[PDB]
Amino acid sequence: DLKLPRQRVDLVAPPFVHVHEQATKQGPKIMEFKLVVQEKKMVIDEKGTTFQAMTFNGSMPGPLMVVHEGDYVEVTLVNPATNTMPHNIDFHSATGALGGGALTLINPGEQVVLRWKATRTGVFVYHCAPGGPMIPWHVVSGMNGAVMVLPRDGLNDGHGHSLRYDRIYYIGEQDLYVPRDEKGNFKSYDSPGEAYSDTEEVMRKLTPTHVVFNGKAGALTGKNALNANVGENVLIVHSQANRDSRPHLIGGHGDYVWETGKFSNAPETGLETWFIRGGSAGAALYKFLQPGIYAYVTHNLIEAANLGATAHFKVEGKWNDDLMTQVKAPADIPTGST
Amino acid sequence: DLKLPRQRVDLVAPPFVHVHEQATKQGPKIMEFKLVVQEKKMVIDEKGTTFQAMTFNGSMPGPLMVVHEGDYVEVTLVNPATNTMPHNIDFHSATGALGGGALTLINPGEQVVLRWKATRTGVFVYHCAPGGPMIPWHVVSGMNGAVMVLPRDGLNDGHGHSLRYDRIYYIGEQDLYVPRDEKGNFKSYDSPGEAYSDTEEVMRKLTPTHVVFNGKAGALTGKNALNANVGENVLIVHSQANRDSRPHLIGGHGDYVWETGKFSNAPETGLETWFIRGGSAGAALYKFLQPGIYAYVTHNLIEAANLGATAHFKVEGKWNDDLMTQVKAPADIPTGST
Amino acid sequence: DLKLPRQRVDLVAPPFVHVHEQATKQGPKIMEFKLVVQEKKMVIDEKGTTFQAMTFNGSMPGPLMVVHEGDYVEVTLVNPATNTMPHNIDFHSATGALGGGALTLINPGEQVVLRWKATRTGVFVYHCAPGGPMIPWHVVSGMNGAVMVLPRDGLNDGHGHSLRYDRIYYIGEQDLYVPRDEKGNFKSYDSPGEAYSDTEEVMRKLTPTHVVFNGKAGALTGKNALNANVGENVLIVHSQANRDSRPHLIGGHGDYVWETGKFSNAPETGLETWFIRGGSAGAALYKFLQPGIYAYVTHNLIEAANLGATAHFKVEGKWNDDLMTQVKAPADIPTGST
Ligand SMILES: OC[C@H]1O[C@@](CO)(O[C@H]2O[C@H](CO)[C@@H](O)[C@H](O)[C@H]2O)[C@@H](O)[C@@H]1O
Ligand SMILES: OC[C@H]1O[C@@](CO)(O[C@H]2O[C@H](CO)[C@@H](O)[C@H](O)[C@H]2O)[C@@H](O)[C@@H]1O
Ligand SMILES: OC[C@H]1O[C@@](CO)(O[C@H]2O[C@H](CO)[C@@H](O)[C@H](O)[C@H]2O)[C@@H](O)[C@@H]1O
Ligand SMILES: OC[C@H]1O[C@@](CO)(O[C@H]2O[C@H](CO)[C@@H](O)[C@H](O)[C@H]2O)[C@@H](O)[C@@H]1O
Ligand SMILES: OC[C@H]1O[C@@](CO)(O[C@H]2O[C@H](CO)[C@@H](O)[C@H](O)[C@H]2O)[C@@H](O)[C@@H]1O
Ligand SMILES: OC[C@H]1O[C@@](CO)(O[C@H]2O[C@H](CO)[C@@H](O)[C@H](O)[C@H]2O)[C@@H](O)[C@@H]1O
Ligand SMILES: OC[C@H]1O[C@@](CO)(O[C@H]2O[C@H](CO)[C@@H](O)[C@H](O)[C@H]2O)[C@@H](O)[C@@H]1O
Ligand SMILES: OC[C@H]1O[C@@](CO)(O[C@H]2O[C@H](CO)[C@@H](O)[C@H](O)[C@H]2O)[C@@H](O)[C@@H]1O
Ligand SMILES: OC[C@H]1O[C@@](CO)(O[C@H]2O[C@H](CO)[C@@H](O)[C@H](O)[C@H]2O)[C@@H](O)[C@@H]1O
Ligand SMILES: OC[C@H]1O[C@@](CO)(O[C@H]2O[C@H](CO)[C@@H](O)[C@H](O)[C@H]2O)[C@@H](O)[C@@H]1O
Ligand SMILES: OC[C@H]1O[C@@](CO)(O[C@H]2O[C@H](CO)[C@@H](O)[C@H](O)[C@H]2O)[C@@H](O)[C@@H]1O
Ligand SMILES: OC[C@H]1O[C@@](CO)(O[C@H]2O[C@H](CO)[C@@H](O)[C@H](O)[C@H]2O)[C@@H](O)[C@@H]1O
Ligand SMILES: O=N[O-]
Ligand SMILES: O=N[O-]
Ligand SMILES: O=N[O-]
Ligand SMILES: O=N[O-]
Ligand SMILES: O=N[O-]
Ligand SMILES: O=N[O-]
Ligand SMILES: [Cu+2]
Ligand SMILES: [Cu+2]
Ligand SMILES: [Cu+2]
Ligand SMILES: [Cu+2]
Ligand SMILES: [Cu+2]
Ligand SMILES: [Cu+2]
Repeated sequence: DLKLPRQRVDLVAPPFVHVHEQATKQGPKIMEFKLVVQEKKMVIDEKGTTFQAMTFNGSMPGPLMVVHEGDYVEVTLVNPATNTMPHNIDFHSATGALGGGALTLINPGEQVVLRWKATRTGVFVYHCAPGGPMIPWHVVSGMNGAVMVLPRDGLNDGHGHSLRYDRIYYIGEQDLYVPRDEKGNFKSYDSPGEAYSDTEEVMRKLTPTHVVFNGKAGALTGKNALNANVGENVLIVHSQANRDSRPHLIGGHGDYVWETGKFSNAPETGLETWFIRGGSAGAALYKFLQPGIYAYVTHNLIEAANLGATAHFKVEGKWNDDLMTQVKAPADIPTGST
Repeated sequence: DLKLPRQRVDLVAPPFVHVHEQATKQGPKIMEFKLVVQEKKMVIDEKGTTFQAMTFNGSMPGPLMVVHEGDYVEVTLVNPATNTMPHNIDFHSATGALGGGALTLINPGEQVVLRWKATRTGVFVYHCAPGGPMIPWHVVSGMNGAVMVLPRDGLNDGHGHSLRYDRIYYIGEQDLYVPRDEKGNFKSYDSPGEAYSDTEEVMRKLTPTHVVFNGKAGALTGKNALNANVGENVLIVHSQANRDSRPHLIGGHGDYVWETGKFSNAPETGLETWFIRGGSAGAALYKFLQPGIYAYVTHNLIEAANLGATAHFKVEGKWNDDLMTQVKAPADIPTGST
Repeated sequence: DLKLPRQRVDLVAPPFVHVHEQATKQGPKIMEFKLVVQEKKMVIDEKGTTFQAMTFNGSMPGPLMVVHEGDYVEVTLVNPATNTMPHNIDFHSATGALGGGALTLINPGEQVVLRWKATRTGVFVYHCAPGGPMIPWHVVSGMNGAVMVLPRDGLNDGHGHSLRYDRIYYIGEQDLYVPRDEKGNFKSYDSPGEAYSDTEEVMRKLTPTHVVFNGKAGALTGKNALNANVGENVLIVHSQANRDSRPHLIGGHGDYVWETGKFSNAPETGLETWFIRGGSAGAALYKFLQPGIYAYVTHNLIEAANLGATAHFKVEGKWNDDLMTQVKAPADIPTGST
């Protein structure tokens, strides 16, 4: 019945994004994606703490899917027989059937195929939602990602000017609720099911033990810092499926920010810190003006520095002393100071 | 002195709203409302937990009052002699005297009459505020509601087009702080006064034990699901007098959202999740496009599924397979899969 | 090299602000400021609780710095030898080198001079950020303030009309994490270093023990209430370097609010409650219409009334009975009531 060209997309692991066009003159297509659920123990912090994760495609977050307004998105969701739990998928981008969750519940050993029309532009969360208390548990166990639905003319500033990014990164932020023993040490389990009761008790007190980008403390620091160059316009897509976040690029700004994440609304300009509502994605464009290290954080600095929520950008280029300069290096306070 | 026609309004219990006009050619009126304080033990969760509530008109939230810009609102607040505490009322819609709280403190056995001019359009919180620590306690005990002040021309999209709703619902969200004994069981008390000291200790740690719509977990699910039909534009007014919330309609969107709740500002379009600041009301319009069950949640999914904060809509109509379809029902994974 | 006139500014303690022009016909200048770090024990609540604070210029918050777009800001940061820790400064208004933190780390007995160009309009946080876990600790110990970068034409309403304030106040909100002993009493220490380990444990649970304006519970109440007059337009700058806040003027509104704090964006109009993202500053203009006491709060009322986060305005003038009136004072409920 639906007689449109089909295009298969190969997803890539965050924080990278699969190849796509911004502006397009192609007409609507059926864009075909595959997501495979993987339950596995994962390391989440720099001390080696593990937890029983549940993921789309083996990553936290799940991969970013990119389509254009008016495309149809045909998703095959696979739940391999090595998994222990039923899973499904809910797209905040989609209309009807609890975002697709009501049509995608699959037991281990099954797959399902859902199609949804991309009628709404923006970045949106997708997440597992099997029913009842399983909804938060699967989400906070890692089963969430995002999809971006671009206008066919690409982004704009809300005032009739096109905006084009040179690079895009997807930062998925995850709140984790890891059980502790009586002495405060994190507990380990042999399966997600075995971890559930203790995990739910932590969840109920609404205070995460970890808040991480790309699935673990330090994931996007060191050798996995995000690269850019002076003069490049970088789009940073940020999602949080369960809990608020307040992104901030230390030493930079958000030149154009869609904090609610929807491109039918004009972006705000020149922000210091923006706000991602739990259960949403947002996006910020920034043109780098200075080289060096930048930290990208949630600006609850306790979370950023002590719970895991810091990424780095490493930016190549020449320093601009007009924008900022050290006039006088650290020196002893003059004795003739009052 | 104030020589305007008077109109008595009969309030109704949430989530319904008293009859009113959207656009009106009537001139300003004195709109007369009565609120009666009721202290009573109420069931707040599906396991039968009770707590010592304090309410306007016997409901959590208090009823939605609806007037138009330039009306005067004359409120009789009654504190029956069966109550134990003084009470008052503060309208975030009103100008002066702490929103009216400074002019409305009444002991049991007393009533008071306040008039305020509706100079500011939007949805606004009202709440009790007797003074000092009694302010949070009365609010988190249930003494809060909302008022909507419509433009006389009804709603608009901020771009010169009228917006009209077919149905309106008022969802009041309440954070509750129920004491526990040493084993974790909820405690019961014979009066609000007896509950206070233990309740304040819970309040101080800023983590609710329950987060509910319309006064209890499950209030707006099952047989009390909210009704709508495909094609209807539904206005959902959401308030939270004390704590942030992040509303989301699962399987839908916010077509037009005033998250800060004030109709002098253009709405945002096509949101997935919006944000109600503690101490405010907001509103979202959505035109249903698909039949079925929708869950309306705060998108902290722990709160939604585990603390009580889920409502349902039941939407009648015909399914649109263009917007979404199950291409292939759950099936075994092909053996020839890699 | 940089051949512009230099102007020395003398800062004043919050909530007041140093003298400045709104609109200016002056060209760009090098605006010279000095900040001196002071570590000291400070009283933070009405029961006399102390804590080991770290401050810019002896105050929490640090002073508000005011410049215009295109000015250069040359800041001398001094760390006296009586201090125990290294300190630095990061300006969210500045571009590069982690906002200046990477160029300003000074040991006790040293000073440093940083210059940054004010290319972005708005109110912005500045804070200490020495590295790693020291970042949140220094911030939540008091080392944060704000800077305002005005357009050279002053404020506007986003619709081509100038806005001018008669008075400005800077409200810095601080979340504090004071250790308790086994019985719940707050602990005291002889130095910041000695307090660190216990303080970090509190910080990790993300629940403050105190939330205060201008450095202590009750700071801006009583004889230190903020003054205004009916008819005056008052700008209230609000910052929070670490944690969200939801400001509300009880009995008033935000006539024009920049909740994200950046003057390149049009303000929202007629708000009840607004939202300051942790790691940002915002600003609200209000024209007082009624005399009397107003409370300015974060509208988590537990925080406001029980954790310290209430300020007062005392407004002189004549009451307007058109806006609000007590029609009938408290009286016994008529016996002939049903
Ligand atoms: O012996 C505990 C010690 O070993 C580490 C190794 O990096 O991790 C082990 O214990 C953790 C806490 O139970 C587990 O999460 C992990 O699975 C296990 O290898 C340290 O983290 C831990 O302190
Ligand atoms: O708005 C994007 C997209 O949403 C649809 C529904 O699929 O329209 C919705 O939003 C419109 C514009 O705000 C409303 O007028 C409409 O009533 C509502 O369903 C699409 O038609 C539109 O392209
Ligand atoms: O956090 C409480 C308490 O637990 C201990 C071990 O007894 O440390 C645990 O908690 C730390 C904070 O989350 C982690 O850094 C560490 O991995 C974990 O074992 C104590 O060191 C701490 O006081
Ligand atoms: O890119 C940052 C990196 O560049 C160096 C020189 O290679 O210094 C530049 O950046 C500094 C600010 O971070 C400037 O103060 C300096 O003048 C400029 O040359 C490195 O020192 C720095 O890490
Ligand atoms: O015996 C405790 C058991 O009875 C229930 C009945 O539904 O409720 C009682 O105890 C609760 C906890 O103290 C009270 O809140 C309630 O008022 C009382 O009827 C169960 O909830 C409870 O577990
Ligand atoms: O704005 C709605 C309503 O507020 C009033 C005061 O009651 O005006 C306020 O807002 C105006 C427009 O933003 C400001 O110009 C004014 O100074 C401020 O008092 C009413 O006059 C107006 O209808
Ligand atoms: O929550 C702690 C602990 O308390 C128990 C009873 O000892 O359950 C209580 O708490 C549950 C979570 O809020 C409620 O579902 C129940 O109504 C309440 O009695 C334990 O079951 C739980 O481990
Ligand atoms: O309204 C939802 C309700 O309708 C039924 C048929 O009565 O199925 C419709 O809705 C489904 C999605 O929820 C579609 O997949 C189906 O094709 C459509 O007919 C019920 O199965 C469903 O609960
Ligand atoms: O004896 C404790 C008692 O004295 C007070 C005096 O106002 O403060 C003392 O103890 C506090 C808690 O340790 C300290 O923070 C403070 O430095 C010290 O003077 C009371 O607050 C306290 O309850
Ligand atoms: O926007 C204020 C200020 O920022 C600068 C950079 O210092 O420009 C940024 O914002 C512009 C307008 O949004 C973008 O076009 C530009 O690419 C970005 O660097 C200044 O040029 C401008 O005055
Ligand atoms: O808060 C727990 C518990 O501690 C006590 C003293 O044992 O009070 C402390 O905590 C109160 C709340 O923060 C403070 O008002 C007071 O300054 C502090 O000593 C108990 O009174 C309270 O139950
Ligand atoms: O400014 C508030 C202050 O003024 C007084 C009279 O001096 O009363 C005025 O304000 C009241 C509302 O707060 C009005 O009801 C009254 O009519 C008006 O004269 C004081 O009573 C009040 O504290
Ligand atoms: O599908 N839930 O475990
Ligand atoms: O300025 N960053 O924390
Ligand atoms: O009026 N307060 O309990
Ligand atoms: O998509 N709702 O959780
Ligand atoms: O400089 N840090 O303690
Ligand atoms: O209306 N103020 O809490
Ligand atoms: Cu799942
Ligand atoms: Cu969702
Ligand atoms: Cu009350
Ligand atoms: Cu209020
Ligand atoms: Cu410092
Ligand atoms: Cu910062």
